[PDB]
Amino acid sequence: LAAVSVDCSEYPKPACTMEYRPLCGSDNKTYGNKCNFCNAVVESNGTLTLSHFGKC
Amino acid sequence: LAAVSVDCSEYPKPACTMEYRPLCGSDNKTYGNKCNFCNAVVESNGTLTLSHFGKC
Repeated sequence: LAAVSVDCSEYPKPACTMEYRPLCGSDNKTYGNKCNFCNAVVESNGTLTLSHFGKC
Repeated sequence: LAAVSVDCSEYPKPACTMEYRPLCGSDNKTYGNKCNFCNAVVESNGTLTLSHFGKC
């Protein structure tokens, strides 16, 4: 429909610095920040997606 | 599928200024603007999403 999304295209970033803004993956883990989230979302291939913004 | 989305990643913004562009959350409330929407979308953890662009 409409949605509220994270863009992960220009990830993975080897080096990247990121207040504190966590995410909560499919997996029920709280991803520190977006660079933590979207890299693992590439190194996951499919078995990670965003269950929501914030901590779990 | 395809969708028309709002990116909330680099929220919450403590200070932020935002014409007038409302959103309409899951909850059937009209969120003044995007900074109003995406902060509450973090401080909601999951129980807020976008039902559509515009006022309700």
